[PDB]
This record gives sequence, C-alpha cells and structure tokens, in this order.
Amino acid sequence: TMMLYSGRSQDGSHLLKSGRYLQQELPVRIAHRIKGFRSLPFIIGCNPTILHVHELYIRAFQKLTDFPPIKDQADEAQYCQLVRQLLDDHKDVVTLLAEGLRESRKHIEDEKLVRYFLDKTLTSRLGIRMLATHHLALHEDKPDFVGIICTRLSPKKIIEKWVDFARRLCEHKYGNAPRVRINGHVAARFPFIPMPLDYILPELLKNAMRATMESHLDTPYNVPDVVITIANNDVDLIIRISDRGGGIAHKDLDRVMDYHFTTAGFGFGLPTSRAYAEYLGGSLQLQSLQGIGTDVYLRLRHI
Amino acid sequence: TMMLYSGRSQDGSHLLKSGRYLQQELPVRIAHRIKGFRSLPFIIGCNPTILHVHELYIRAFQKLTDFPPIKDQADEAQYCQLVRQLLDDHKDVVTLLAEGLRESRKHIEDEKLVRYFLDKTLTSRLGIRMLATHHLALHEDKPDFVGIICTRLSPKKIIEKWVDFARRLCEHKYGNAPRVRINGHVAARFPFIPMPLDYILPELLKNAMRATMESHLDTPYNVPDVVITIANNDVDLIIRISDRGGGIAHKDLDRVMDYHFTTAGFGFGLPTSRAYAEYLGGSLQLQSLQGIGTDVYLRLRHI
Ligand SMILES: Nc1ncnc2c1ncn2[C@@H]1O[C@H](COP(=O)(O)OP(=O)(O)O)[C@@H](O)[C@H]1O
Ligand SMILES: Nc1ncnc2c1ncn2[C@@H]1O[C@H](COP(=O)(O)OP(=O)(O)O)[C@@H](O)[C@H]1O
Ligand SMILES: O=C(O)[C@H](Cl)Cc1ccccc1
Ligand SMILES: O=C(O)[C@H](Cl)Cc1ccccc1
Ligand SMILES: [K+]
Ligand SMILES: [K+]
Ligand SMILES: [Mg+2]
Ligand SMILES: [Mg+2]
Repeated sequence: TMMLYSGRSQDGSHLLKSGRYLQQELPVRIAHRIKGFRSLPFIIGCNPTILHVHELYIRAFQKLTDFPPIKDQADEAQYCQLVRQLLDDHKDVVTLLAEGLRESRKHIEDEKLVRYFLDKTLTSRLGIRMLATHHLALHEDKPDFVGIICTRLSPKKIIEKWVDFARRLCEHKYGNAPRVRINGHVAARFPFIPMPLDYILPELLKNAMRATMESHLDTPYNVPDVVITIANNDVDLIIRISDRGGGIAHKDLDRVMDYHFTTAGFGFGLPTSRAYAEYLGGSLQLQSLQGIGTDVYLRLRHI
Repeated sequence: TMMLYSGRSQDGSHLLKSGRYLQQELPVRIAHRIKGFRSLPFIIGCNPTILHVHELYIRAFQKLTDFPPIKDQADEAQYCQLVRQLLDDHKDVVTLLAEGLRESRKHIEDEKLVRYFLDKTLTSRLGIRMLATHHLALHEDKPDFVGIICTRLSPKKIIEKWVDFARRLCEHKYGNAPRVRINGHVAARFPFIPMPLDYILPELLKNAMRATMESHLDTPYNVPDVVITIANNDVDLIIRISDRGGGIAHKDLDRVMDYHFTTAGFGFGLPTSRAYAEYLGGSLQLQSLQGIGTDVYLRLRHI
C-alpha cells in the first residue's frame, strides 16, 4: 500500500516523482488518523492530551493540503521543509498518547477499543514516518543506502549498535549489564530497512537486561549472558533474544502484550514492537520458561 | 474426569475400591470410542484395518461388560487378568489406525474430520491406559511410586533415559548422534506421572537428532549438540529441546502438525505428542529458525 521509491536519476527527476507521490499520499493517511480520533469514545477524546494530539493531526492535514501542487525542484525543496517540520512536531506523539490514554481508558469497559486504536494509530504513523523519512533521505549521499533502505544491512552490526546502547542504560541503573553473545548467521548481509529494527531492538534488549538484573540482585557483578541468535533465510529474518532473567510469570503472561501494562518505559515496548512487526508482515512471539528465563522471537519479512 | 487413586490400605481394601471404579469407568469410556468409529465417514469405516480396530473395541466392551461385579479380592484378581489381556491386545492400535487411515482419509475432503477423530481417539486411549495401568501398578511394591505416579520424579533422569535411547537409534542409522546437554532446573524433583513423558520425549528427541544428522551429511562425525532446558515452577514443568538441525521450512510449517505428514516413524510423532500434552493440560509449541534450527517447548501441568 505504501511505496518506497528506489529509483535514482541524473536530472533529479526521481525527487519530483517521489515528492508528488508524498503530496498525494500524506494528506489521505493523515485524514485516516483524524477519523480514528473522531471515533474515540467521547470520554477519552475529551482528555486534554488526546485533544492536543488530535489537534496536531488536524493542523498537519491543514498544512499539507494548503501546500500547492509540486511543479519543480524549487517547490519540492520547500515541501521537504514542511515534511521535516511535521516529523519534528510529531516526534513525541507516542508518549502523549500513552499519557492521555493511561487513565482515560479505565473508564470504558470495551478494552478491545484502545488496543485497536493504538495498534492502528501507531502502525499507520510508523508507515507515514517511513515514507516521509525515505523521501527526505533520497537527497542524501550515503553509500549503501537508497533513501532509508540499506542495500546491505548486517543484522549483527545493528544488533551490536543497540546492545551497546541498552548496556549503557543498564550499567547506569544497576552498576553492571549482562554481556550479549550473538550467534547463528552472523555474517549475513542483505537489503533491509533499519528503522523498524531501530525501534524494536532496543525495547527487547532493555526488557531482557532489566529482567536479568532484577533476578540477580545478589550478584549484580556476575549475571547470565543474553544470547541472540540470527537466522536468515529467503523468506524472513529471525532474531531470537534469549535471557536467563527468570521468565514472565503465569499471572502476568496474558497482560504483558497490553498497552500500559508494566511490572516496573511506560508499558509500551512489547505491544508497540509486536504491532510494528506485524504491520511489516512479521511477528513478535514470546516463550516464557518461568523460573529460568524468556525467549523472544522477532521475525521480519525480507524486502 | 479420570481419577488416579493414591490411597493405600493394610487389608487391601483400596485395591477393591480401585477395581470397582475401573469396572464402572472402563466400559463407558470404551463405548465412547465405539461411537467414534460408528461416526467415521463410511468409506473410512469400511477400511479393513479400521474395521479390525473397531471390532477390537467392540470385543473389549463385551468382555468388560461380561465381567461380574467385583465382590472380593479373588474377583479383583481375575479382573486384573482381563485388564492385562486387553492392554496387550490393544498395544498396536496407534499403528493400525495410522495404517488404516493413511490412504482412506484422502477420499473425504473435510480434513478436519480425521484430525478430530485421531485427537479424540488417541487421547481417550492414553487416559484409559493410564487408568488401567495405574490400577495394576497398585499391586506393585515399588519405592517412589503410588501406582503409576512417581512421588519424586527427576525430569533430568527421565530425559537422560530417553536421550540414551534416541542416541542409540540415531547412531545405528547415521554412525553418530548429537550429544545432548541438559541445563536449567537439573536438580528438580516432584510428584509426576512418567507415562506421557515416556511417549513424548523419545518422539521429540528422535526428531531433533534426525534433523541434526540430515543437515550435517558432510560432517557426521562432528554435529551440533542438542540442548535441553528444564524449567520447574509451581504451575508447570517446561522442557525446551533446541537443535541446530536447520529448522522446519516455511513450506512445511503448517503441515508438520498433521497426522501422516512426514518429510522422511509414520508422521505421528508431533500431532500425537501435542494431543497428549493438551489432553493433560499442557501444550507443545514449535519455534522454527529456518536455516539454523528448531526449539520445541513441551509444557505439562504439575499434579
Ligand atoms: N525478557 C523478559 N523477561 C521477563 N519479563 C519481561 C521480559 N520482557 C517483558 N517482560 C515483562 O513484560 C512487561 C511489559 O514489558 P514492556 O511492554 O516492554 O513495558 P515495560 O518494560 O515498560 O514494563 C514488563 O514490565 C515485564 O514485566
Ligand atoms: N526438530 C526438527 N527439526 C526439523 N524438522 C522437524 C523437527 N521436528 C519435526 N520436524 C519435521 O516435522 C515432520 C513431522 O514430524 P513427526 O510428526 O514427528 O513425524 P516423522 O518424524 O515421522 O516425519 C518431520 O518429518 C520433519 O520434517
Ligand atoms: O509522527 C506523526 O504522528 C506524523 Cl505521521 C508525522 C507526520 C509526518 C509527515 C507528514 C505528516 C505528519
Ligand atoms: O489401548 C487401547 O486401545 C485400549 Cl484403551 C486398551 C484397553 C485397556 C483397558 C480396558 C479396555 C481397553
Ligand atoms: K506492556
Ligand atoms: K506429522
Ligand atoms: Mg519494555
Ligand atoms: Mg517424528
């Protein structure tokens, strides 16, 4: 449904076609988000933070539609400025929704409703930001990238990037962090879009590390490694993240995938990651060994 | 629904109550199996091997109902002889059903039907044999057993028993076998009924070993270990069997749980194991890392 244009061209004609495609596509997608807010239960839609986000989307739609049809490179250039502005203006939207919904959702009893709204809203948003960021990136001169598409992504490398990140957060909080071993198809390289991994990987790694530290309070200086296995085949990329952090309790298991649920970010890591994975044609599955640890399986389809 | 009597008594009164319970229970359960055969699609029910099994059940029902009410230890003793006879007469039933159904099932188009019949038939049969074997075992003087209930089963020990068994089959066929490492709650001991593990474990181990050998045809002398993790908590026992045997292909994944499906026993290992696990209140789940290996998770509820 959403096209990431991979074409390049000397005169910069492909930038024009891309820009014109965005211009047709973005207002429509934003209008769908606005309809989602309009259909929220009244009591939730009246929450001042939800109203703020609703108004941001209306404002986005207005600016996008106010922008004249792109006729030349000069126009396309100014359109990119608008798109950059909107991307920035909306950067905290996930956090505002989480906040606005936290209490308000407790009112209504159809708890399916908020899950559906958040799944639909956050995944459409991911898709919108991918499209827009892709267009902007077409102007960049990065080797191994066409827009936001890496032509030879290494799962091992991007995993290591987020491992370093998560380990530093963990070390800050607990004074130590599990080491991470990576095995399986460590030398794999293939065309792939980093952005979803950039959201999902740190969420899963933070979870695994927290769980490991909290279950080893007596030996923070000596905790079990987290073990990550990469499997690359013609159909999908599988990343298994296995910890010895004690598992997800039976009493918690049916709730960990709910937005807002946490035993402690703000309980969004798992449901958001799963929503993103499925949006892109993959999945996120959990296997809990209560008393031992948890295996988390991220699957993403190849391009 | 099915009670395994754990009571013991000096005068041998508990043997009488147990026997009388069997006498009430067995004919009813067998009649249900007979109704299952009666409702099989005509073309399948007419298969001579299916008819043979159908007739065995009728004959079982006749003998059980022909047996007079148990009034004393002398009677109970003779009833045990009948039960032993029937257990033996029916020992090859799974194999006969597999054979009788193999071709005949291809006729009818509702493929849900055979799955349902086999799930229902095989699990009811497991339950019946557990009840009967339990009663017979009440006469035995084994330490750590009440009937077929082990009062302090070690998952590690019973796993090692079947590991040795599977490794010998594997070595016979391929000239070598993966080593198996066991980790997690290796010292766990708890009350538990071995019989279902005795069916399931060798099936899962044979699968893992076959997969490992067939994916390492160039280095049969040096193959990846199978790794088994035990997790014991207050709710269930989890046994994870992880291999590096290349995984279950995407094109096969939705078929491996079908009776008769095999890429090579006779394609019964997985569906039978899952049926047994669920019958007992647990589950059997597969995680395939195509190109790398497979994790199989057996969960069984504590007693
Ligand atoms: N690897 C894991 N081991 C144990 N528990 C986990 C793991 N991953 C997630 N959880 C549980 O799931 C809950 C929800 O996780 P998440 O949605 O990422 O939100 P948060 O981390 O903000 O609590 C966590 O609070 C934790 O209880
Ligand atoms: N651990 C495993 N690794 C790879 N493939 C497996 C594994 N376990 C089962 N399979 C696949 O599932 C199929 C069905 O298995 P099963 O029901 O046990 O029957 P059988 O072993 O008789 O073929 C196997 O033929 C094999 O292709
Ligand atoms: O992040 C958001 O919530 C929106 Cl989709 C940002 C946006 C980007 C491009 C055009 C319009 C809105
Ligand atoms: O294995 C079988 O198919 C039956 Cl349940 C054997 C049996 C055992 C006890 C009483 C009747 C039948
Ligand atoms: K959550
Ligand atoms: K099968
Ligand atoms: Mg989290
Ligand atoms: Mg098998």
